[PDB]
Amino acid sequence: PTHLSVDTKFKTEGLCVDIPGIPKDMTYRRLISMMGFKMNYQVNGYPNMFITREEAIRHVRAWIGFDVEGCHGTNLPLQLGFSTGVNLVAVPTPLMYKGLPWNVVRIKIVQMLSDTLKNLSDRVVFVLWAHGFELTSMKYFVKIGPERTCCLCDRRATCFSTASDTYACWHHSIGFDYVYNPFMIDVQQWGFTGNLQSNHDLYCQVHGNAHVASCDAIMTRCLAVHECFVKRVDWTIEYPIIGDELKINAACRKVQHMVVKAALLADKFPVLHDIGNPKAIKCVPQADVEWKFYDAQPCSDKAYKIEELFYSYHSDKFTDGVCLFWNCNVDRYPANSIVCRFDTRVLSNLNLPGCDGGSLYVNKHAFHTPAFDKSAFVNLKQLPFFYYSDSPCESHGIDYVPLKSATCITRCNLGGAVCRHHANEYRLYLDAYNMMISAGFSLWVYKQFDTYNLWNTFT
Ligand SMILES: CN1CCN(C(=O)c2ccc(F)c(F)c2)CC1
Ligand SMILES: [Zn+2]
Ligand SMILES: [Zn+2]
Ligand SMILES: [Zn+2]
Repeated sequence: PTHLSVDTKFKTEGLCVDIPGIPKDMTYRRLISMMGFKMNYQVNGYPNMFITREEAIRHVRAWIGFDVEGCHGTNLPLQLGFSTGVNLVAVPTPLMYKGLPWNVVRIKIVQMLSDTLKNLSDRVVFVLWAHGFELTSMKYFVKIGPERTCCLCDRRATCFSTASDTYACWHHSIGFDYVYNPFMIDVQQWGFTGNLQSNHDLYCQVHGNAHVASCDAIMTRCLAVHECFVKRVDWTIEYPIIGDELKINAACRKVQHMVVKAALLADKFPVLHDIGNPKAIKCVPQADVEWKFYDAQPCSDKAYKIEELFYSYHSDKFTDGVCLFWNCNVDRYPANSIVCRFDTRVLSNLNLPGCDGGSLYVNKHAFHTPAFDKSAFVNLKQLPFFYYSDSPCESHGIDYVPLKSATCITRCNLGGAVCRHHANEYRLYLDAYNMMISAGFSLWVYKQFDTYNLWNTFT
């Protein structure tokens, strides 16, 4: 049990308005044949165009919702909608493109998928709420065969060109006209009562139905994300390295140590309530503070209500000392907090669009995060950048330009001249900090926080 068997049954009830008279009894093997594709008993890495829910989850980065709406098909033009917001009109002769023949529509489809996916995945997964026209339109822009490699590199082939008889990955497909060996999954096979809008609208109020094909495509991928990452959570699945994952995670650990250590030095709280990951470890092991842990897994649906995380009868007096919410998404943080909250609006290769304003952050594991809400931070302020160090000024062991900065909180800067060691360390920390902020993380602190209070930790 690795791939989806072609002899698995496919419910055809969702297809019978576009395809009247369709057999109730149907397998993937028969459906693929009906779509105009011949699989030829091929044992070459592509056993089925359709995939299991588990395989779709492992390839979430490849997901592109796809819907085809009859404009008037063979006699009628088709509207092709994608979860990128694109709408193309194909003639058989929110981006709305006028009616053009399939030979130019297919070139645009290869361009769009390659630009959307080259930095995310090695394939495309067409996410459907299948009614008929999308499955029968695939023959016009999809070619299938054995698994192949790119003509310009070692990556797997995702495109094909009839002009040159060659294959390409998403990075080298300029001028290619066919999508090669795409994958697909029909959300209607998952057991749903009612149409797409009624099921989507149960969990999401951000995507509307402007009665256009790309709207349905967006709603379909959104519903597929809710089922696989919001109401079902599997944090065991590992995902490939596609960007700055390692630098981002390292920066987050450095920033956490720095910020918490400085808060403990400046305000000397007697107790720290660490609320979040049940696997968390003391980020400042040398601090005198009474460190107390509270377990709460990452919320994927709605942000935690502070009343449920805290109240209902632990020091119990969460008002005493400071609360650390490191990636613990709550509706309204208490005033005595140190907070790291992922901004779901961030544009990046790690952050995929999610359900109800939320986003799916994929860095080693998939974490659907609830919508970023500025009101959660009303009792706090934005934590300003600063670098603090009590380590000795000693070079040991990269050229130099004298560093001058009001945010380099060290003994050497206090004594009017930053040493080479704290200047290298300051610049490295500033880079780690910028990496974290650019990845989408936002830092928030109690209003009494003042880096001026750190200078006296040097006597
Ligand atoms: C005389 N000491 C005792 C109390 N003290 C700490 O508790 C402390 C140590 C290291 C840290 F990183 C930190 F955040 C806090 C610093 C001053
Ligand atoms: Zn290539
Ligand atoms: Zn939605
Ligand atoms: Zn120094």
